Amino acid sequence: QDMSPRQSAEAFGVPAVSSSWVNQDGSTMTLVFGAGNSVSGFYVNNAPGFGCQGTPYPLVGLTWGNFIGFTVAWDNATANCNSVTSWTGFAEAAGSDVTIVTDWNLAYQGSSSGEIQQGSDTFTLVN
Amino acid sequence: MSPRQSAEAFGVPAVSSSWVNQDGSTMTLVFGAGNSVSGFYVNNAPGFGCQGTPYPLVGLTWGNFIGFTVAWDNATANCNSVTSWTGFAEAAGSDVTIVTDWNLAYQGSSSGEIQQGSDTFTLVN
Ligand SMILES: O=C(O)CCCC[C@@H]1SC[C@@H]2NC(=O)N[C@@H]21
Ligand SMILES: O=C(O)CCCC[C@@H]1SC[C@@H]2NC(=O)N[C@@H]21
Repeated sequence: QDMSPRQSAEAFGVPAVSSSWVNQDGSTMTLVFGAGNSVSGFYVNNAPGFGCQGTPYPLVGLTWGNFIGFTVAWDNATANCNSVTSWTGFAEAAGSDVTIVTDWNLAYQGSSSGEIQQGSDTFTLVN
Repeated sequence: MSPRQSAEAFGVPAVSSSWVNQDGSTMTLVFGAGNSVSGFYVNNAPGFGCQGTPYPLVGLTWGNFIGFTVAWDNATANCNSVTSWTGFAEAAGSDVTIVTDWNLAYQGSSSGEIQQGSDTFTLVN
């Protein structure tokens, strides 16, 4: 009874195993549903006031039904920001549209030691 | 890039380690290649579903920072929900602590909802 990649994507609300998304600040990501409830893809940060802008970072997560969680560690061949974000949220479908409402936490280096900042991102499915 | 070096940079001198949070929930973390973490999580927190049965976790680390997710589906119980934790490790002598915040996305009273909280994990060994 392992959910197929296509069954996992359809339970999320999208017709295809891969799907591309944009948030309110214009960051983009692509999500790929796999076996074992897996989520893979990449994330492109375009939000102002943050580093590691404009290049893809690996993303990994899990999904069940219309719920999802995924993490991005901010290191790639181009730039490092010494930080990690996780998003968690839920998809809503309407007509031909899909939205993911998420909250996120971002661990980063504090003064003395680590801190966790928070926020919210809403992603829309790029048709 | 090596699993042991990734584990050591997190603060733990083993690729496989076992942790417990303030509410008795447990997890095993396995550091793999390229920042990967994999393992299992057992929820023993009062006031939640899906208690006492292991769920897969996946995530990533950089240095002493970590993020990971658990989908609340397995052969024993399904809670139709997902949690992600994000936070940082701190190492005091032989003890190591992970300070995290989490979000649990679930089917709420009448629509999806996201509940927030904080877990601190200590190394069991
Ligand atoms: O500045 C950093 O430490 C790394 C980049 C973080 C970008 C954050 S992740 C949450 C939020 N949503 C985005 O689309 N970008 C920011
Ligand atoms: O009730 C559910 O929908 C699934 C179980 C949720 C358990 C949550 S996850 C965050 C918090 N920390 C724990 O150890 N357990 C609860």
